Amino acid sequence: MENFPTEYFLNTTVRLLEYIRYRDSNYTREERIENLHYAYNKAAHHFAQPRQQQLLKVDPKRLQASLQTIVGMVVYSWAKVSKECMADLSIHYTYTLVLDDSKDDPYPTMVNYFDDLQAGREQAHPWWALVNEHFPNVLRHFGPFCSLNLIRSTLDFFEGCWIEQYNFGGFPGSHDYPQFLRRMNGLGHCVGASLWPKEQFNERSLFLEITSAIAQMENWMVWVNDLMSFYKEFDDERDQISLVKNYVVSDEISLHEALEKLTQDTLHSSKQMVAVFSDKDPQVMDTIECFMHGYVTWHLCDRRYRLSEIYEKVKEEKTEDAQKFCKFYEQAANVGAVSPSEWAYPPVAQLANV
Amino acid sequence: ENFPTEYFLNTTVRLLEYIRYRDSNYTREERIENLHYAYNKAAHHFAQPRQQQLLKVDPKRLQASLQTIVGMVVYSWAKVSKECMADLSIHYTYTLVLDDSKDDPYPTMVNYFDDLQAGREQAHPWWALVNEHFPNVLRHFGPFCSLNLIRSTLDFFEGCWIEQYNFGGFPGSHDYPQFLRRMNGLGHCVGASLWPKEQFNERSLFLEITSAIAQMENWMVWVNDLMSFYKEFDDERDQISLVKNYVVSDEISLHEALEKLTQDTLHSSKQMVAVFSDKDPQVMDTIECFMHGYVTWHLCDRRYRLSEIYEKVKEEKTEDAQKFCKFYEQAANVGAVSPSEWAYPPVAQLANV
Ligand SMILES: [Mg+2]
Ligand SMILES: [Mg+2]
Ligand SMILES: [Mg+2]
Repeated sequence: MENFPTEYFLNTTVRLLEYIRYRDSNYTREERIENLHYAYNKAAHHFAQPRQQQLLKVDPKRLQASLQTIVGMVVYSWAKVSKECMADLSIHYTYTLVLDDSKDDPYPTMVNYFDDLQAGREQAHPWWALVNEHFPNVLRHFGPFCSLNLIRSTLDFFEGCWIEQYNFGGFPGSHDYPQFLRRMNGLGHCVGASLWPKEQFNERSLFLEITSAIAQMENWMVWVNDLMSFYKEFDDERDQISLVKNYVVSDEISLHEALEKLTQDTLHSSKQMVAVFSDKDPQVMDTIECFMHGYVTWHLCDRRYRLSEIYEKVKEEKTEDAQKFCKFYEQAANVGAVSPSEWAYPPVAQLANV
Repeated sequence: ENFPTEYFLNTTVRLLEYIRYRDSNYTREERIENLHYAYNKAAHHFAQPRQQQLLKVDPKRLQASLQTIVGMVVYSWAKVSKECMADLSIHYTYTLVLDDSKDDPYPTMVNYFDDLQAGREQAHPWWALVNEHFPNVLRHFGPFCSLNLIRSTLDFFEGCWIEQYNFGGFPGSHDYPQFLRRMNGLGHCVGASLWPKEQFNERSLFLEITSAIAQMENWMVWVNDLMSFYKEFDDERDQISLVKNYVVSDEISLHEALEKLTQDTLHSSKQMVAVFSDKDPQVMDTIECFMHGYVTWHLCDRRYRLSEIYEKVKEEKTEDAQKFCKFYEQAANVGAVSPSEWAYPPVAQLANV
């Protein structure tokens, strides 16, 4: 496995896109830009505040980059939620993304977690201090059940980052470890339940569909990301513990086999995703369908994933896949390719300095 | 419907035989010592007026649950201190009192986070009691393990909420069954509560502890799904079970579901030993003891009425009814203990006083 399985990749991707029913939609480039800037502007103002500036140890250049990656992700996948919602979620998911920048052992700051929590004293760990303080702005858009899911998944996430600080791919033969870990820092339930604002949905009325959405969406969302970010992560010696890389270490199988395990779960996930929801409430299947499409557009458009390289390579090849891929790609670009100068400004730093 | 008394025998035999069920840790004297210590502390706790007032539970059931839990803890957390067994017994008794309950959480969970962040007592009486008591359990652990207990308990509360809808998942929702089982499984709570900071160093054994939690989560729940593949059947409140949901969600026969479970269970057991054998001795010990005690407890405890089986095939000359009874015996040798020896006085009696 010296070269990238380009062939195999293009195929799986095209399949994924077909299974999910990837296709044109109602978001218009004008609307995308409207939201991108709204969400970005609110967040940027937030992170530019002195208190946030002070407690969130992050290289500005990176905070800037992360915020933009997150706004884009939210605005493109949470298509049916309100602008405020996109903004508030953008702030939350930007906090979670930023946490992977800390080597700082949580232990000492997590020693009085529960006692402080129960007492109502600000957490020792600055991340929690900021996140928990801001949480209400996200939580207000949801009902009690969904809120609990966001709260849990975020706590889960904090631990997942803790575990990852050990750059540990699992003991050989620890088959349960890889997914255990992936699920932990996957924020699956956060994503899954944040898709159902109480302004547009009734938690109690759609409890079974929402729950089922969360349950299924958790895996789809994470595996689609593991697959998409598999091209950028291929020749990157820095990223040592990914789901695929851990399957290799824990299950004791080849990278190809692991990559195989992933695609099968991903494709199967996609199939059942559509199967279960097609005939369900229209408004639900819509949010679901839009999340998947936007989530894939976002992966395809954001440079972070360097997929444009996969495109420029097979750009001409006359294979069904290669052509099926290139078509889909252009699809995304027509609505997903947007210069940051159109929405992401001014820079967070600039707002912070003022 | 008809209970797979035949199939039930089958699987049970396979596992018991593979994992090699053999509880030889602990002496009956020691078991009774702990049983009564744990029971006594808990019983005094639940008998308190405040607990008596906020925890809506039929006394007869609270009494039964407490005993089921003390036994579970004392028999599986063999290497933890007496206090630890007790405090854990109180925590897991709170969770059990919930596990078999009815009451929409929604209204009381409406200000969960705001109250939490403010430090105001939760609206839901269960949280009000549990969160108040939590420190007694959490003191026995380090920060990492504590986080795992806190998370898994929160997860559990949601799991019970979901179960109140008696929903086995939409047909074709393959991910739903395990999603749910994991939620109300308390896997991480169990898994991390096995490593008291008095006997272990969270930082020194982080990788082993984490791996233990990761693997133990599934073993623990699947072993219970298999063992209780009897008392949860006909039962109404336990209608939506992992196996029963596999049937509804994966659209397969009860046999296929049951077959799937054993495959996971056996494979889990396999890798459990594989990964840990050559690891720190003290770790493999806690792990090995939990598994054995956890199985001893299942064969012996009432709640799982596996008795109405030793005596329903104590005549059937099959090998499934003679492999089942070969163990069911071997177990009650050290695990069969009359409650009159440890569980007294009754919680109610302590409460009335
Ligand atoms: Mg349960
Ligand atoms: Mg069960
Ligand atoms: Mg139960």
